[PDB]
Amino acid sequence: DKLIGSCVWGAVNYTSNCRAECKRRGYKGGHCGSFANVNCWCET
Repeated sequence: DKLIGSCVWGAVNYTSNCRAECKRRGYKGGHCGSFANVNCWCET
């Protein structure tokens, strides 16, 4: 899994869509999780 940012509103790396953004950047996909869906990890 590749961390590219955070799927939480407020962080200086908020992903518009965790799965979509990661897919665009040549990734299998992406899932939002960690502590209360804060970190966005791209499927890899």
